[PDB]
Amino acid sequence: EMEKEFEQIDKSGSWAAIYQDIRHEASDFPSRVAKLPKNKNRNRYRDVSPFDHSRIKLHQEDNDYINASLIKMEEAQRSYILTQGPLPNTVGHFWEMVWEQKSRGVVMLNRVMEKGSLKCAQYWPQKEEKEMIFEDTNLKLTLISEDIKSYYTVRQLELENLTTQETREILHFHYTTWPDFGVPESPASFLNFLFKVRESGSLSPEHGPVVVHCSAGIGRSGTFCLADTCLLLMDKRKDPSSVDIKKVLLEMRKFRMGLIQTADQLRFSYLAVIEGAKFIM
Repeated sequence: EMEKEFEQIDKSGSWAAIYQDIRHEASDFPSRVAKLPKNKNRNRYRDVSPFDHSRIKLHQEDNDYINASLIKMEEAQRSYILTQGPLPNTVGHFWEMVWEQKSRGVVMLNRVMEKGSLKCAQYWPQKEEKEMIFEDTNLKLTLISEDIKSYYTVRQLELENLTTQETREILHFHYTTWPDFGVPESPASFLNFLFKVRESGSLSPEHGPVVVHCSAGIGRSGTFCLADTCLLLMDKRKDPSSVDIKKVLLEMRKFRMGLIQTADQLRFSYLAVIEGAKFIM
């Protein structure tokens, strides 16, 4: 059981060691499309690339590339799109992807500014009366409502395909309190946030995959997917303690490189799953 494995690694201070074994066992697949010279300005970080096999393709004949991966968890029956925080020049691609994949929710785990630098473009409207038009992808986005809470904000957005005049409601879940350094002290507000996204229906199979991002789409984004998938597997299985976090993480790393960036994020992921298991048992 992971609770005992937690005490062991913690008492022995072995987190950096476990983390390095995960790094060494992780899959390595080609990312040729990401490295094409025509795609250099579509990537926020030169060392964070989607694998070719799991990359999301845009349905635009010109250039189909976005820094985004489909993570398919077959046993849990959950999919996720993990992506980088959009760049000034990829905001239109981001919303085209949301439209094409039939996503109902966007999960944002970063602030636009952290450590005095921009981690993400402002890709949604700040006021009801000031909608955004993406001329490159023929989409209009309107803020419908905004509910600001202590630890997160939920926004209802309307996305309109200007080509077909179809409209969809998108939910934006913005976790606003992840600290600039390290991880939250307690996983309580992160679990509350994760249950709110679940309650919305955004993670349900009647919709396209949820879009999850931070700045690179691998660290905080990884922690979100890892916790959700592990808690779902503990519901589904005859023996809940058959769930090995390390194995789940390695299965997810087949789909996008580098998920969980530090030994602190790994420790935090264990704590979130262990605590979340109390609310699920």
